[PDB]
Amino acid sequence: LNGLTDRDLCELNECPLDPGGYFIINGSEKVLIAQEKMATNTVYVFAKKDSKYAYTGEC
DNA sequence: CATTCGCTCTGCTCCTTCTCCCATCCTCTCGATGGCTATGAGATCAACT
Repeated sequence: LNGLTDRDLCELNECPLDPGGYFIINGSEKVLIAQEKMATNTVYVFAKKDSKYAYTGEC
């Protein structure tokens, strides 16, 4: 469907307004949800009220 | 004979360990699980006479 015009999409029975951005697995439309993670390669200093370390710096 | 010394016996902290628990009811969709071929010997007793 890449670069097709609205007329070409309609000829393929696709919807011009459909954004894409999903997969088809066994006929089911599957979307991937973005996962938050802590950023890499950055020094963070943290502390906790009830552990054997005063401060910890993690990378 | 008045210590004194040494030895046994509590019992008071401070871990480590480990076990337990985390609102009620209701609806829907979706993925997965989902298990030889065949020829022989040979024991049983259901069942004929």
